[PDB]
Amino acid sequence: MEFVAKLFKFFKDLLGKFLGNN
Amino acid sequence: MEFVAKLFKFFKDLLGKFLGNN
Amino acid sequence: MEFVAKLFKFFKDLLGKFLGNN
Amino acid sequence: MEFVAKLFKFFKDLLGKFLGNN
Amino acid sequence: MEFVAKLFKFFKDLLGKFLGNN
Amino acid sequence: MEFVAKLFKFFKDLLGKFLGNN
Amino acid sequence: MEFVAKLFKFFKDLLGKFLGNN
Amino acid sequence: MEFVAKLFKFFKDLLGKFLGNN
Amino acid sequence: MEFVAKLFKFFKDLLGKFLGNN
Amino acid sequence: MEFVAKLFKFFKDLLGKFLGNN
Amino acid sequence: MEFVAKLFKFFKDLLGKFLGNN
Amino acid sequence: MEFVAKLFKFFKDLLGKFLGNN
Amino acid sequence: MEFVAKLFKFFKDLLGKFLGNN
Amino acid sequence: MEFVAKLFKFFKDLLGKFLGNN
Amino acid sequence: MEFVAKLFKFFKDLLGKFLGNN
Amino acid sequence: MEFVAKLFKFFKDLLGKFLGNN
Amino acid sequence: MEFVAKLFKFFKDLLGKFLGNN
Amino acid sequence: MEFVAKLFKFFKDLLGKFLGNN
Amino acid sequence: MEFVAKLFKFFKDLLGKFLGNN
Amino acid sequence: MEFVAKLFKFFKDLLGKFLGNN
Repeated sequence: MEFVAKLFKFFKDLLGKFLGNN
Repeated sequence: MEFVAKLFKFFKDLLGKFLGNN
Repeated sequence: MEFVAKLFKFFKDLLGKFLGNN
Repeated sequence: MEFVAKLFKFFKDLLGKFLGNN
Repeated sequence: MEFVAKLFKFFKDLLGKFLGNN
Repeated sequence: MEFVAKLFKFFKDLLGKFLGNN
Repeated sequence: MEFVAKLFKFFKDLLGKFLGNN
Repeated sequence: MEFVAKLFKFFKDLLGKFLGNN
Repeated sequence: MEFVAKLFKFFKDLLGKFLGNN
Repeated sequence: MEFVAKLFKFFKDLLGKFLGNN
Repeated sequence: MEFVAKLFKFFKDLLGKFLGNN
Repeated sequence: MEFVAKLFKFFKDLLGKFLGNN
Repeated sequence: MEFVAKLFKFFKDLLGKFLGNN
Repeated sequence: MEFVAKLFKFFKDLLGKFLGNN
Repeated sequence: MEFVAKLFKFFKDLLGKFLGNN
Repeated sequence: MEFVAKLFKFFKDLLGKFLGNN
Repeated sequence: MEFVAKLFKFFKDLLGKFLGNN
Repeated sequence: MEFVAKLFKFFKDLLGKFLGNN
Repeated sequence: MEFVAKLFKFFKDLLGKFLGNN
Repeated sequence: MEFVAKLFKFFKDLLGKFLGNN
């Protein structure tokens, strides 16, 4: 995955962990 | 369950214990 | 359930517990 | 259900609980 | 239902609950 | 169980012990 | 996906997580 | 999709999420 | 779709979302 | 895995350990 | 403010936020 | 603030946070 | 603060932390 | 502080530690 | 500036950058 | 700045960097 | 400090030690 | 700075480094 | 600095070292 | 310094040693 795609996936993943919704 | 759903279930459960109506 | 739907279900459920009418 | 429809259903439901007529 | 139709249905429904005539 | 779920289960369990209703 | 498309998908995804509607 | 088309789709999508009507 | 056609479709779509009549 | 991907995996993993949700 | 007045103010306020014109 | 007024303020506040316009 | 007011403040505060806008 | 207020403060505090924004 | 005014300013600004005539 | 205003400023700024005309 | 307050302080303190941010 | 503002500043800064025009 | 701000500063700093332009 | 800040400083420092540019 390109850098920008990694970064967006990372933020989305962390928020999913915080909200319990991954 | 997501965080918000857990939180609502928790409050509902405690109130049910206090009112004897779970 | 989406956030807003959870919130409304939560309030409706608590009121039902308080009024003994769930 | 859309937001506005949820909101109206919510208010209608609560009033039904208060009046014992859901 | 469109917004305006929802709004009218909502008010009609609440009045029906208040008057016991839904 | 995730942390938040453990915490809610813990509080619910203790209250059940205090009220004799687990 | 191109940069602009990634960015829009990212914002849409985060909002979906916040509103519980992805 | 071209830039302008992406932008319009993005705004339409976000509004749909906010109104619960996508 | 050409720019002007996109723009008109966009405004029409948003208004339809706001009025619940798309 | 490249550096940036490692870093994101690391942070995601630690948060999962802290929240008990890996 | 009475219920109906609140409701109208609420919808007017939200639309103002969506259109950036409050 | 009464319940209904709180609820409307809450939704208005959240939307303001999402749109960056509180 | 009453329960409902606490709950709304809590959700508003968390969203502010997530969006970096408290 | 009452139980519910403690609980909300706790979650808000932990999130602030995770996001580095207390 | 309201949403529609922002949008028009945005498109006008971009075209000015492309044509070198802002 | 509100979200939509940020987004437009961002795109305008990037294009200015690409065209060397900020 | 009451039990629940101790427990929350404990978890907050440990997380602060793990993140180096007490 | 709020999250969205940080993100836009970040992308703008990186592009400025790549183009030698910060 | 909050987590997200640290992360962006980190990436910006590393790129500056790689390009010799900090 | 908090953990995350240490980690970023560490990586930045090592890269500076490798590139001879601390």
